[PDB]
Amino acid sequence: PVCLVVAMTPKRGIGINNGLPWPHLTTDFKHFSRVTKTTPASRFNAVVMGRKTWESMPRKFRPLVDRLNIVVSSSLKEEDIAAEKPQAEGQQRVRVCASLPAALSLLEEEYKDSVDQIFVVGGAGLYEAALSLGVASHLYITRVAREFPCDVFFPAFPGDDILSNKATYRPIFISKTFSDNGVPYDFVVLEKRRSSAAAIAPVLAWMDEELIRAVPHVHFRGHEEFQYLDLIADIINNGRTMDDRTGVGVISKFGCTMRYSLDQAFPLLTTKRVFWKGVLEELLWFIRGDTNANHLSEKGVKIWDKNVTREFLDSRNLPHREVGDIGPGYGFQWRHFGAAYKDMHTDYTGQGVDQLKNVIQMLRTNPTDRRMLMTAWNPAALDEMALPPCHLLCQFYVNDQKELSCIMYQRSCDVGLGVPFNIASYSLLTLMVAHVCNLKPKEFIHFMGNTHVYTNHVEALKEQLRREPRPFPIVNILNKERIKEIDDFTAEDFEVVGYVPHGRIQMEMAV
Amino acid sequence: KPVCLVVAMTPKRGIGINNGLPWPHLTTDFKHFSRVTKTTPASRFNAVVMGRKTWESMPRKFRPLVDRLNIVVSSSLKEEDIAAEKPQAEGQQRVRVCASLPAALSLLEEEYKDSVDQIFVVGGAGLYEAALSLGVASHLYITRVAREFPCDVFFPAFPGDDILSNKATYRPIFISKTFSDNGVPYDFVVLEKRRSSAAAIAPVLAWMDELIRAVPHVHFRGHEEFQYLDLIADIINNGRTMDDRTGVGVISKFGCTMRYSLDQAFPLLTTKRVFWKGVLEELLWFIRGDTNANHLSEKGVKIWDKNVTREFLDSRNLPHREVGDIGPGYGFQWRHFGAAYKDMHTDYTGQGVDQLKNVIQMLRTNPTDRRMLMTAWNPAALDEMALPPCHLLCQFYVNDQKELSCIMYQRSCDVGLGVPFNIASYSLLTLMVAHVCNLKPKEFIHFMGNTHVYTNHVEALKEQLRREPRPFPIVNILNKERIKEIDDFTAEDFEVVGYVPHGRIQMEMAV
Ligand SMILES: NC(=O)C1=CN([C@@H]2O[C@H](COP(=O)(O)OP(=O)(O)OC[C@H]3O[C@@H](n4cnc5c(N)ncnc54)[C@H](OP(=O)(O)O)[C@@H]3O)[C@@H](O)[C@H]2O)C=CC1
Ligand SMILES: NC(=O)C1=CN([C@@H]2O[C@H](COP(=O)(O)OP(=O)(O)OC[C@H]3O[C@@H](n4cnc5c(N)ncnc54)[C@H](OP(=O)(O)O)[C@@H]3O)[C@@H](O)[C@H]2O)C=CC1
Ligand SMILES: C#CCN(Cc1ccc2[nH]c(N)nc(=O)c2c1)c1ccc(C(=O)N[C@@H](CCC(=O)O)C(=O)O)cc1
Ligand SMILES: C#CCN(Cc1ccc2[nH]c(N)nc(=O)c2c1)c1ccc(C(=O)N[C@@H](CCC(=O)O)C(=O)O)cc1
Ligand SMILES: O=c1ccn([C@H]2C[C@H](O)[C@@H](COP(=O)(O)O)O2)c(=O)[nH]1
Ligand SMILES: O=c1ccn([C@H]2C[C@H](O)[C@@H](COP(=O)(O)O)O2)c(=O)[nH]1
Ligand SMILES: CCc1nc(N)nc(N)c1-c1ccc(Cl)cc1
Ligand SMILES: CCc1nc(N)nc(N)c1-c1ccc(Cl)cc1
Repeated sequence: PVCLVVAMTPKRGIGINNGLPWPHLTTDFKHFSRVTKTTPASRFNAVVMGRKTWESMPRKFRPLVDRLNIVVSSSLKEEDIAAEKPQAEGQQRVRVCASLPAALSLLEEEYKDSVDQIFVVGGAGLYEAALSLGVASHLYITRVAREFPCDVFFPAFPGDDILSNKATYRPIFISKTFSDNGVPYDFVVLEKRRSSAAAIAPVLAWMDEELIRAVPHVHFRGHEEFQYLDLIADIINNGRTMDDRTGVGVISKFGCTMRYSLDQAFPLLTTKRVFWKGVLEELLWFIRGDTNANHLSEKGVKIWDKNVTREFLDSRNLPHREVGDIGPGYGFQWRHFGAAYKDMHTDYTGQGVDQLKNVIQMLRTNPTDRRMLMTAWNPAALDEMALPPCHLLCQFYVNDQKELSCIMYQRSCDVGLGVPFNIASYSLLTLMVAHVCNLKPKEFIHFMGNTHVYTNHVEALKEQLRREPRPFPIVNILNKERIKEIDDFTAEDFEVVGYVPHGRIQMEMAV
Repeated sequence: KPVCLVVAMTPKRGIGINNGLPWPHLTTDFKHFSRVTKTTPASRFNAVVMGRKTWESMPRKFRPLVDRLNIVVSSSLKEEDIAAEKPQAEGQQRVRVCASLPAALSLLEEEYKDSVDQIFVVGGAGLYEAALSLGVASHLYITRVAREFPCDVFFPAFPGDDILSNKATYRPIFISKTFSDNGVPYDFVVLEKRRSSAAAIAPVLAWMDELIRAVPHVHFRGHEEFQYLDLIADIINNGRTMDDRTGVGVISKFGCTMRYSLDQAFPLLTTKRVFWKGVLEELLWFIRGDTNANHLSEKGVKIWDKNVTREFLDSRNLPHREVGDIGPGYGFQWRHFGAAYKDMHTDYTGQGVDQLKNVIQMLRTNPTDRRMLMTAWNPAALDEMALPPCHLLCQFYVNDQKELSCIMYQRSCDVGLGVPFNIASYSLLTLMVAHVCNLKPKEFIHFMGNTHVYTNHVEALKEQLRREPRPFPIVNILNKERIKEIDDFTAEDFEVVGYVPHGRIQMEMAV
């Protein structure tokens, strides 16, 4: 019973020029060391590596301390390694075998009392052999989210859908996303499948007195996307069927919550492709205080079009509004709160309260202040808007370490469509604010009021819950030196790195 | 050998009056009793031991207790007196009579070994007194009836009866959430006499894996107050030390959530005495749109006085404000959002947005609407206020069963002083609205931004965490027929029932 341990690109790449394809990944190395070393006294673990993998290792690190090193080789000899460096006291000598079956034979013959676990450590020669013999019970795979130039690859395997889009290996463990040197990655483990409380017990039994799961097989759910996935499952299982303004049936819950880290990776949901071009353009649109939807529409972002049509503006009793005008919508209240609205063509400079500017100035001068808020909800202007703001409020917070966190409150949440878009939107805002204020992005916290999935999304979401999430990508602000104020950001100042989502799922917008 | 006591008790230890139960029927308690006394893992049954009067107080259709060996402690009653009282049913045990409790336990050893599993002392005072004297009681199943009733028979005094009211040991290991039947709140406690299937995943868990706890011995933490208590412990252990507007030190966290049920009982925190007169008078003050703090101060509610002094108004750069004038604060924005403020003496009827009326009218006509929000945050009027609103937004929600839920977002939360007050303040509003909209109150959900404990509260809070909570009280709206609109409520239309909190703890307000 052997296990495989690997770091791997989305296209199964593992090595180039007898070396690692990516810059150093410190956390992955700490992970490798820990898994391969840890034992419950009398026993040590066995690491089996190929010749080239042995050679790729720096001479300082080889042999891997506290582990029985085994090199599969025809050309190298046991003395070549013995003469490479003097053997340190209290360590087992490196054994060389012709093949992997021979390497396992040696473990049975000589070492059956000494070793607890066996690890195949690389490279492509040993992984392929181990997969051929079917001796692999588990696969410890570090999923490098970025693609790098490679000449050596891990062989394709039934269940390699965890890496990219296309006896079996099913994920049983998925971690949160880490990143080092601008390279996002996470850790998965795949399994070969094919009277202390006795007094309390009867009281609990009477009390309890009375279906849909996300990726049920995955037992450790470290990935932060599971929040969203369990949140879907939760509303489908425990929500209530309600009527709606849209006329479409809704299954709803009230007062749900999610929070996402921004220090390592970006919470751009991987279980379905997120229209990032849309989130970026809408946020930049918001920041300008622009209320003209045709500016978004001309850029290929048609997210507001169905709610600024002649027919919708008239159902909203605003026949004087031009097609496209969202009225005093989100952006207008951010930059000109309480200002008298005319149309989308009017210059509103200096008018109203510039909430965004006040939030930033307070962050840069007095970050312990507890009044760092930005609201889009204006009861006086609600009837003039094409649609009342969903995401209506956000608060900022700075800790000891100059780390910035953002809460956002949403009155109404379309889980299937709007939420993944809203997560990414305010998470992006946090990065942008964090940079302009000289702060580290830490956390985005999502507070939700009426949390609902539309009936016509249910089947499509059930499909989405069979999908095990991929590592979160990294969003980089480019041209950091040029950007000094929040208005300095443009569409091209952003780069989404290592985003490998599952395919797009069609979900109609409830008009 | 060891026995378990099962009781339903008044705060003053009362268990009975006129050879009967002091309170109206509590179905859930009667269920609890039935299940704990009956449940067994085949061949065995449990034994219930009672006094002569406890047997007599019991209805005839219920005695003997089915599927349980009944033992009566008596000197006058004989075994044939009971047998002639009712024909023994097939399968059931014959009721035994013993001259004492030690004689009862001796019979359980002599004739009923291999027959009985668990022994339960079931009353009354005579038997409870003896079982505590002998020291054979390993566990006490106590149903804490929060309401005081006329009683002539009492449960004996015991070390650790501090769980009932204010003043070898019996410490709580289980505290449930508050239930209520027939307007009588109660909960359940259990005391204790003290004086490679998944293992191939654990190594990766090991390296990813990592001081103050409230009532740590209590293992089952059903009581919803534990939310508040664990939130205190969480801030102290994991929070970050920041500076603050007031100058007083602060330990803080960001993005905290609590929720409290409103259907059974009221979340008026029991682990310290909450100034309820203050929560009621301030809320009615809000409802009136009153900005004059002297109207609260005349009634003995001085919660606002330290922020309306000549000194604080001037430090806010408001020299023209009369002493008491909070400016356009919560009350004002609720009933007159956007209205141009003059002073506290001006009549603003018909001016600005009446958010409260809009919320109620929407609830009564279109409850599936997702825009039922009320906000106090008005960035245009913030500088004119004496203090920017802490609790700045609340949203309402109605479901299938005409049940009302309410979320309140609070930008800044003084956990020691303000939080308990705010929980009661909006939970009371939810009651008030629910009645006026013909809806059942369901849940209050607390969303918290900058959640902090002041450094001069830390010692007093550590003391508070040693206290286990008491059952929640019921808040009754009196004169229901008279009250039809939200403005109809008065200070006299409310009744707190069964409130038994711990002693007040002095906590200075950071000015
Ligand atoms: N990211 C990751 O997880 C890891 C990546 N790597 C990378 O992979 C590369 C090294 O792997 P790779 O190039 O495949 O070389 P290997 O480590 O597979 O070793 C190849 C040599 O070992 C012997 N050998 C290997 N497999 C067998 C077999 N089944 N039977 C008999 N002999 C065998 C052969 O010797 P002979 O020719 O004499 O028969 C062969 O020349 C490096 O670039 C390294 O950086 C390495 C480890 C982990
Ligand atoms: N809420 C609750 O948890 C419960 C409440 N109750 C209430 O309490 C009342 C009954 O309690 P209480 O008034 O104390 O009466 P008890 O049930 O304790 O019975 C008293 C009688 O039982 C016999 N007895 C009891 N203890 C002993 C002893 N140690 N040695 C010898 N004989 C004993 C004696 O009967 P004799 O004179 O025949 O020898 C005595 O007169 C009722 O009103 C009932 O409603 C009862 C049970 C549970
Ligand atoms: C939230 C938000 C911003 N908005 C604004 C907006 C306006 C009204 C709404 N109305 C309703 N009922 N649901 C919404 O999600 C919604 C969203 C969006 C609007 C549409 C799409 C959309 O058509 N779907 C995208 C998929 C993006 C994704 O997967 O998240 C598409 O492919 O076109 C996205 C965002
Ligand atoms: C929140 C709120 C309303 N308010 C208004 C108010 C105004 C400014 C504040 N400022 C700060 N820093 N903390 C607060 O809690 C606070 C509260 C209150 C103010 C004081 C007390 C108070 O002195 N404590 C009560 C005990 C009440 C309790 O048990 O919680 C007392 O007995 O005096 C209560 C409520
Ligand atoms: O950023 C947004 C904007 C809109 N919506 C969805 C949620 C609501 O279902 C709908 C707005 O309709 P009302 O909540 O106004 O009924 O749009 C979002 O989820 N996110
Ligand atoms: O209803 C209230 C009023 C005040 N505070 C507390 C929280 C803050 O610690 C303090 C106000 O300080 P700033 O947030 O304004 O700095 O008062 C509350 O918790 N609830
Ligand atoms: C530390 C990188 C690493 N990460 C993972 N997840 N698996 C591995 N097998 C390795 C590895 C690294 C160097 C060598 Cl020489 C062999 C294997
Ligand atoms: C069901 C009320 C009840 N609740 C609790 N928690 N304990 C009890 N011992 C009883 C009880 C009730 C009736 C009799 Cl006759 C004896 C005991």
